[PDB]
Amino acid sequence: QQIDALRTLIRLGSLHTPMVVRTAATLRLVDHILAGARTVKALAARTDTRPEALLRLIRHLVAIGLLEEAPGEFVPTEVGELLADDHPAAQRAWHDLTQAVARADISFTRLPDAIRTGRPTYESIYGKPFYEDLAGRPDLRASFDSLLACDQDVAFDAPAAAYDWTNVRHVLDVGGGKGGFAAAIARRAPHVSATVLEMAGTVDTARSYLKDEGLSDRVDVVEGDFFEPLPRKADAIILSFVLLNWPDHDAVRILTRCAEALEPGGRILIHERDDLENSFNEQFSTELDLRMLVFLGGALRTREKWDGLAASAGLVVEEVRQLPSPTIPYDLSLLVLAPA
Amino acid sequence: RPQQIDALRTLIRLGSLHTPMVVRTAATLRLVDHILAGARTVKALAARTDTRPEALLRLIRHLVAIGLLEEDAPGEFVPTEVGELLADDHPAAQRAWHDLTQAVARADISFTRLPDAIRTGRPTYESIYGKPFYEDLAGRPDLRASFDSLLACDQDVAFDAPAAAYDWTNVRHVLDVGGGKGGFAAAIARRAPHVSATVLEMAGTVDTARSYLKDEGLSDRVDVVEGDFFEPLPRKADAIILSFVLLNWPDHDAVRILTRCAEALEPGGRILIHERDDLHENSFNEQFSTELDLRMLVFLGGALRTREKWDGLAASAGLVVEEVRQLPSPTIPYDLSLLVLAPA
Ligand SMILES: CC[C@@]1(O)C[C@H](O[C@H]2C[C@H](N(C)C)[C@H](O)[C@H](C)O2)c2c(cc3c(c2O)C(=O)c2c(O)cccc2C3=O)[C@H]1C(=O)OC
Ligand SMILES: CC[C@@]1(O)C[C@H](O[C@H]2C[C@H](N(C)C)[C@H](O)[C@H](C)O2)c2c(cc3c(c2O)C(=O)c2c(O)cccc2C3=O)[C@H]1C(=O)OC
Ligand SMILES: Nc1ncnc2c1ncn2[C@@H]1O[C@H](CSCC[C@H](N)C(=O)O)[C@@H](O)[C@H]1O
Ligand SMILES: Nc1ncnc2c1ncn2[C@@H]1O[C@H](CSCC[C@H](N)C(=O)O)[C@@H](O)[C@H]1O
Repeated sequence: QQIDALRTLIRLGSLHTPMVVRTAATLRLVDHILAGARTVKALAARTDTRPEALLRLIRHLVAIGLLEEAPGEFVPTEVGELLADDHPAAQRAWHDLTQAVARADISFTRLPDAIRTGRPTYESIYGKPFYEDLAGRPDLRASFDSLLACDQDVAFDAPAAAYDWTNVRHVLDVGGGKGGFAAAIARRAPHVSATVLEMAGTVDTARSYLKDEGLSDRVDVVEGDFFEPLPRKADAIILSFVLLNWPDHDAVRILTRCAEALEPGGRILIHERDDLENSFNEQFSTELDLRMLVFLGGALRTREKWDGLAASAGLVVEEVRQLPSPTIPYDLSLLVLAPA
Repeated sequence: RPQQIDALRTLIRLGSLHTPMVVRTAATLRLVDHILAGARTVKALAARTDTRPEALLRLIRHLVAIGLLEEDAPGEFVPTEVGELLADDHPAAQRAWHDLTQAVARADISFTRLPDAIRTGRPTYESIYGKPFYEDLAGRPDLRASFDSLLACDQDVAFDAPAAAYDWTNVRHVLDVGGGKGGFAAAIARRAPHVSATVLEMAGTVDTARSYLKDEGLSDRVDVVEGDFFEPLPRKADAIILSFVLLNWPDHDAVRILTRCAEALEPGGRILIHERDDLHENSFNEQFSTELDLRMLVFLGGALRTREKWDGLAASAGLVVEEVRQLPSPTIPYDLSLLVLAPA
């Protein structure tokens, strides 16, 4: 039993395996193989790497079962195929060290400082805090928006169906990304108009995305800062995966700006985790919660915490709806908040 | 569609950087030792590790999720069978090997730049810590000492089998080049009372070899010399040992080291290499092999070598591989080998 406990511990503690996975995604190793380069010299050329070092990386990729080896010819496994760039779960991009998230994940190398201080480590590594770093790096800004929106044609169908749009005229989507939630509601409730509030760079991609859905006459995009007064009032105000980016004091500020922008009868809709789930759900949550810590100083929140957050902003949680996810099996929640 | 959820889970697990950093953080904070020393509540534990209670609880939740800790009473956390291996006195020493303040786990941060190493073939350690590996240790006595203690963590038994894998009947003197704390020299000395030995090592390490050999009662049979194995060796020997030295070096340096050794061999002398006669395997052997080979890459620009590579290295130094013995390990289930080289 000790040999077994020992193998398990060494596996769990190993840094080399996820960096090998991320290296392979970054070099688009699987895409090139699927595009014919099954040999070492050809793969090394396409990835622009040394053939002997590439071979040493490939060896571990075989050991963990992402690839398998005719002699000197390698093919992806079923698991390996998920690193193809056109796979629906987009795992290649999520593991790509040149794109925003896997890049930010380096913050985990300073996890002890984060546990010691409760403060994010991203800045100590990259020179500026997360959104400020992206603000100065249009490549990262763009890749971040594409990752979060990787699923946007379907990801917002369930939450949009979980709210009654009958007496809503206007929706404001605060930090709404490329506008996917706004678009989903528009398709569902054609009498509804919307505004998306977003940061520089992102607003241009939102405008394009919405124009390409044919929604340009129904959803506006405004460039702004949701710590400042909101650009207009609305019957529903949406915060989809925004509040987990912020520590309690900032999250209360954001909620306060939303409450002040609400029309009479209006509601604020928080789309996130109502944090609790099973053994596979639990590791998504622990990973996302710790990401928020090291990237941003944010956190996932239980219902008891939402209740306190709501009250501090003069709000109350009116109801909570649990929602299935379509591309990755994870349970999400829509919280509906009303003035207290 | 169950097989697709299956594959997606596997990939996400294999790709995850947070899990090994959480394991390393637990080891560095000595979390499991404090728990075993009485601190089961978060408040108590946060105090002993000098961390913030709410953030520690978030770390602990992943530690429970991956099966390193369990909550037996509310707010009370205890280690599982797997978590117990992080107690500081467990024989495999995995706490220390995962401690981010100690040399190896600290060095493992070099993997965050693995793409550079695959592109260039060069180590990334220096780009991160400002100096190459052995120079960085030369300037940081704390890191030098923890490195030596990691490599020697089972030295009492780690060298018994290689020492018995060679006949000492006609050996008078042994030189152990880069011999660490002297453990190999000591195993041979216990096995063959007629043999005397010299350990050649770097600054800092020589003090702890000297103390270790003294404390084995071997002071009058094994001495220690501070020196550089790229320079002429301090004396001639019948057997010269390179134990986990050559894998730290690229071929051109490995050939220089072997050449210094060949020049210092008495007539009929042999060079003994203790390392891996590497081969592609199926068992869990393969993930130890790949981790070690890739560490040597990103830390040092070194590598594990197959028999064919060993043959080439030896010929370049005017040597030939005469025999290879497979060796059982006593602590970690990983087969090693002893290569015996002679003048070509
Ligand atoms: C892989 C699961 C999930 O996609 C859930 C979750 O992603 C879900 C919902 C997400 N959302 C836009 C609806 C999208 O549909 C995605 C494909 O699936 C999630 C993830 C990751 C992030 C985030 C996630 O929300 C973030 O929000 C996030 C952020 O807001 C700022 C910085 C970084 C991140 C994230 O890294 C993912 C996660 O939990 O990984 C452990
Ligand atoms: C965990 C297995 C092993 O202990 C084998 C291997 O450790 C073996 C042999 C080692 N040796 C002194 C005989 C000792 O008995 C240890 C407990 O078990 C090994 C390990 C690691 C290193 C090294 C290893 O040799 C190094 O040599 C090394 C180095 O020379 C310079 C920098 C770093 C390292 C290492 O990180 C380990 C390894 O392969 O991890 C994947
Ligand atoms: N001060 C600020 N003002 C406006 N938007 C901000 C902001 N700080 C961060 N954001 C935006 O908040 C978003 C969080 S992630 C976007 C989530 C999106 N609602 C979705 O569910 O897909 C990012 O797009 C980021 O650009
Ligand atoms: N130029 C040099 N001269 C002498 N020793 C060196 C050296 N460069 C590295 N070393 C030593 O080589 C060793 C590699 S690890 C030592 C392993 C030890 N022989 C064992 O089997 O446990 C380190 O102790 C390091 O101090």
